[PDB]
Amino acid sequence: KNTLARRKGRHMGIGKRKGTANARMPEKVTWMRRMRILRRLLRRYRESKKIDRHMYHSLYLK
RNA sequence: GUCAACAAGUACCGUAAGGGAAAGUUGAAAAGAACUUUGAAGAGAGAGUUCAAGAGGGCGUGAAACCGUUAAGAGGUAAACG
RNA sequence: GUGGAGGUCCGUAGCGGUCCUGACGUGCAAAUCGGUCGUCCGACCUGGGUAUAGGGGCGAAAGACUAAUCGAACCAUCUAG
RNA sequence: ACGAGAACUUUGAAGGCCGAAGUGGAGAAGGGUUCCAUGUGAACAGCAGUUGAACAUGGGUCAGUCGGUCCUGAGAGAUGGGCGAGCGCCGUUCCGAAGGGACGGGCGAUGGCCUCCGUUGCCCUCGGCCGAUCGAAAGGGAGUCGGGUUCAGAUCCCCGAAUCCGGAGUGGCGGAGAUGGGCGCCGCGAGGCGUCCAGUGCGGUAACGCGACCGAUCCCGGAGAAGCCGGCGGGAGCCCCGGGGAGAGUUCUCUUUUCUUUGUGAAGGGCAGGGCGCCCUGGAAUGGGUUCGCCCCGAGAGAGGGGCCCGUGCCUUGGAAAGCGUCGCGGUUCCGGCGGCGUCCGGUGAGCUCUCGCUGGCCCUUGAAAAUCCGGGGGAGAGGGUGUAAAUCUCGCGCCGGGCCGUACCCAUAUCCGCAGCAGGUCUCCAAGGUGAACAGCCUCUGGCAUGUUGGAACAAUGUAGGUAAGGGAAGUCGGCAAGCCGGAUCCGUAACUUCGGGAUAAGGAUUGGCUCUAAGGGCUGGGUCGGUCGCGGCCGGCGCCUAGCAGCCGACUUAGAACUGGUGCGGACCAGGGGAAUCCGACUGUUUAAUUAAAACAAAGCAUCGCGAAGGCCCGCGGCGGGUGUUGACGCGAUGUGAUUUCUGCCC
RNA sequence: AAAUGCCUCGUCAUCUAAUUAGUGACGCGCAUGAAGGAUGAACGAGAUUCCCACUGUCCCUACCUACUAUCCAGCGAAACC
RNA sequence: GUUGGAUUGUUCACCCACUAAUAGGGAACGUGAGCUGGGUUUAGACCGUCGUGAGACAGGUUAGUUUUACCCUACUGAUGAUGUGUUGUUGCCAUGGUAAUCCUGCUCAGUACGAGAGGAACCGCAGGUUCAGACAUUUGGUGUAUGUGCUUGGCUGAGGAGC
RNA sequence: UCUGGGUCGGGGUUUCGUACGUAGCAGAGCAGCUCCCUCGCUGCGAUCUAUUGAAAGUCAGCCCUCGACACAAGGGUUUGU
Ligand SMILES: O=C(c1ccc(-n2nnc3cccnc32)cc1)N(c1ncccc1Cl)[C@@H]1CCCNC1
Ligand SMILES: [Mg+2]
Ligand SMILES: [Mg+2]
Ligand SMILES: [Mg+2]
Ligand SMILES: [Mg+2]
Ligand SMILES: [Mg+2]
Ligand SMILES: [Mg+2]
Ligand SMILES: [Mg+2]
Ligand SMILES: [Mg+2]
Ligand SMILES: [Mg+2]
Ligand SMILES: [Mg+2]
Ligand SMILES: [Mg+2]
Ligand SMILES: [Mg+2]
Ligand SMILES: [Mg+2]
Ligand SMILES: [Mg+2]
Ligand SMILES: [Mg+2]
Ligand SMILES: [Mg+2]
Ligand SMILES: [Mg+2]
Ligand SMILES: [Mg+2]
Ligand SMILES: [Mg+2]
Ligand SMILES: [Mg+2]
Ligand SMILES: [Mg+2]
Ligand SMILES: [Mg+2]
Ligand SMILES: [Mg+2]
Ligand SMILES: [Mg+2]
Ligand SMILES: [Mg+2]
Ligand SMILES: [Mg+2]
Ligand SMILES: [Mg+2]
Ligand SMILES: [Mg+2]
Ligand SMILES: [Mg+2]
Ligand SMILES: [Mg+2]
Ligand SMILES: [Mg+2]
Ligand SMILES: [Mg+2]
Ligand SMILES: [Mg+2]
Ligand SMILES: [Mg+2]
Ligand SMILES: [Mg+2]
Ligand SMILES: [Mg+2]
Ligand SMILES: [Mg+2]
Ligand SMILES: [Mg+2]
Ligand SMILES: [Mg+2]
Ligand SMILES: [Mg+2]
Ligand SMILES: [Mg+2]
Ligand SMILES: [Mg+2]
Ligand SMILES: [Mg+2]
Ligand SMILES: [Mg+2]
Ligand SMILES: [Mg+2]
Repeated sequence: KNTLARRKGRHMGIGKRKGTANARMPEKVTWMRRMRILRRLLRRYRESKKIDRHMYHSLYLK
């Protein structure tokens, strides 16, 4: 019943956290997660012919 | 007296080289205390063996230091002594 | 932004041993214990197997260590020096 | 309860501690019977014991597959040789006539199912594991798993599934090799009979596949056989989250509740999944593909299509007959009894621990060897004359064997060492829930234990360990010694100085609870317009514009903001830097007197000098032209001083 | 006037109410000095001086807790003489 | 009675401040099984001077284990012992110990005294210092009454009640 | 003994700060029910308010009880002019 209340947001707080925000969730993992989301929507638009091979490749570097 | 009169180069010690003790005696004969009784037993009390258990299984004799007990005497200049 | 280097830093287990000149000091112990401390990817820590033996060994060097023994180990003898 | 006797034994109940880096479960060393029963109750276990690791009496360790055994490593070590008065010791390929083998060739005596054909003697050919031998219970090293079982043993016994190696003269059976063509009569023909010629397998463009699929001396190769660290990814085990059961717990009220439990070995066969600098088609600039990071491409990208490897996961055989959970019924009541029922369906992840893989980083550091095994190249040779044939077979099945030694238990606040049941020391494997960054500390579950060699009663001094303290705030003291303060995290803000890296968590400040909300951050599905119209579903196409994306379902965790709210409390315990200004010294990290000195000492990088071109330099050695450096060669070895950088290093021979 | 300066508590400045301390200067320096001299970040369980915060370190002691001592049952040493 | 401090290991010294005063000594240079370990101060190390050197320095610097009482006595407390028949109650005092101390203010008096500047004292009163003996109404400390609230992490299915 | 002193209980004192339940048209808000409602009525919800200076403790070394309940002439060892 505390995991039920933590997932609603309670007890999380700024005085209930004791490790650094990078230790609490690594920003490499945030970057690694975000890159995979934005790279597979680009591969999915290319094979669905929304974007061509040229708009894909310039977007892929942004 | 050989370290060793005895289950002695033994037990034990040290990684090893090596080091290295202690310990003899019931009685003539086991006759090594049957039996009864108290105790859970060890231990006792009787009884018995023997010349002897003031010889009872590390037991011949059994000193002293030291200790217990009884008896007698004494005790404020620590005892002791001439 | 990503990336993740370093005899890098705080800090575990380990390894070590600073201070209290704390406890102990006929001890739990012929060197221990408590707290605080040093280091903690490196000249790191460790098991087993090997090599080096006494005026010799081995030493990031204190004359340190070489079986509780070290400015020359231990054992027996010369020796009742 | 037993007992003469209970603070200490055992059983139950409670209350607690270790708290998965255990006070848990197993081992290596080392011990040596301590293991396990029963009995005792003297001694010993520093109180006591009805207890014991004591005493007595018995019992207990089962192997082709687990180790040893085998292999080589650092190294040890004989022989030849050399030295040595000598016991010997030097040396390990060096001052050696160091192969004792081999299919075959051939001469053979011939013993023989003497047709022969296994043996054998010499000859011919062939030939460097060029160093005997030893060295690992953590290296290398074929092949065993599940279930049951004892007072004490089990991967060893039993039951059941396997499996490697070795062998089989009298070959044990299949299959492969290997049974085709041409011609000529005959057969209406399907097929016979004759004759001639083949036949040491076949498929795929390819990578490669197929059950076998000749072949020696020799030769080339592979496996064995390789560091550390980082980052991802796959798979498992555990954890977790929804449900479905079976059984317990609570039930004063609430709780569709809380807990426990909810299997499939090896070896086969298949299929997911993972990897591939593997193949083929084709030819890329408006460069494209792509990872967290990279990286890749005319020496062939993207895209299509294949191939191989791994497959520890899932399915199947094993296999439910076993096990487990419940519920019952019996006796031989000390039976691997008997029966029912079940052993289900999902979801998550920067989780943890193993493992597999990919790809990087670092190195004046490049991270064993060998037994063993395999593949290829080569072709000496061998096989039979068209037969239900031969040599041969790394294919399937069958048959026989696997000896010797270890195997109990302890593995440590009581089995080991420390004179002892000694707070010391002593190498590893597994590792749950909560909090949290965390194998931190704290609390709990599994498992374990009885407070560490005595109890009782008191609450004096002095201690030892821990706390607090008005008002001052180092005045104490040789010295702020000791203690205290500080502390996490978020948001701000950070000087001098500097080798530009640092200083730095500088310093300094704010914030932190609970509750109720709010935003933001993803994943899987379906965008199909008219039946044009019959094999309530499709068969080929008129018939249409999601195209600024909708719609359904599902899913974690985290960040920011706001309202309310409390006696201003909020990192509430635990965890958890006091800071500043200077001077001296050593650059730093590292090291050091085990048991009074951790430092400014030693080390060190950098700098500088010296010797030496091998009959050499330095050094060992009783001795040998014996050793070490040296598997070396001046960018090297050897001998010294100083001690990073910066800046300098004067004069005297 | 340095970890090197006898004289020496050197002289002047600063720091304090007060400084044989510390820092900055000065220097015929008892007896500084160049592979060692002079520096300089970072680092240090190294030595030293002051400031801020903090405090029983003190003025000046007090009180509370655990284990002792203390008493009892059991057990029972040694140094020394 | 003879103090609180800076520097120094200091004894001494010197200075600041207070005070009625900040006198001098002794007791195994009183006192370490009382402490501390700052000076000296074994083994480490650095510098200067000396020495060919190992080393030395009555020179500077830094680091460096402080053991035992349970015996007899003394001392401090605690029982007790000998007498008087036993036993109790109420008392006496031999002897030994002995403790209080100093200063301000007011007043005297701005008087005596003195040219002036300055400037007392006794009586009296009001307080304080140092010491001594107590005590806890009060204020302060303590606080495990484990009193009563609050609160973190965990645990009993939650609530409640608790650990 | 005009008993007695104990153990509970009661009262006084005092310490802390308002218990549990229940109720509330108190509550930041959120979720629901719509024949309802004519702006409802069920939930969730820290906190608040009333019941409530409540609740809990209070001699063990606090005070006073005369309520309840028991128990108390019982033992053991010595002492003579
Ligand atoms: O334990 C002792 C200890 C003390 C005294 C003796 N003595 N002295 N005289 C003695 C006469 C007879 C017997 N013993 C005797 C023995 C040893 N320590 C110790 N203390 C100081 C110097 C040396 C040592 Cl070793 C240790 C060190 C570690 C920390 N704890 C203390
Ligand atoms: Mg006689
Ligand atoms: Mg006689
Ligand atoms: Mg005789
Ligand atoms: Mg005799
Ligand atoms: Mg005679
Ligand atoms: Mg006799
Ligand atoms: Mg007498
Ligand atoms: Mg000490
Ligand atoms: Mg002591
Ligand atoms: Mg102990
Ligand atoms: Mg020396
Ligand atoms: Mg000598
Ligand atoms: Mg003589
Ligand atoms: Mg604990
Ligand atoms: Mg075990
Ligand atoms: Mg164990
Ligand atoms: Mg005993
Ligand atoms: Mg046993
Ligand atoms: Mg061998
Ligand atoms: Mg075993
Ligand atoms: Mg023990
Ligand atoms: Mg205890
Ligand atoms: Mg106990
Ligand atoms: Mg205070
Ligand atoms: Mg001072
Ligand atoms: Mg002072
Ligand atoms: Mg300190
Ligand atoms: Mg700084
Ligand atoms: Mg250093
Ligand atoms: Mg030492
Ligand atoms: Mg030390
Ligand atoms: Mg030189
Ligand atoms: Mg000359
Ligand atoms: Mg200077
Ligand atoms: Mg000072
Ligand atoms: Mg100066
Ligand atoms: Mg000179
Ligand atoms: Mg020069
Ligand atoms: Mg003395
Ligand atoms: Mg002393
Ligand atoms: Mg000293
Ligand atoms: Mg010295
Ligand atoms: Mg010099
Ligand atoms: Mg000289
Ligand atoms: Mg509650």
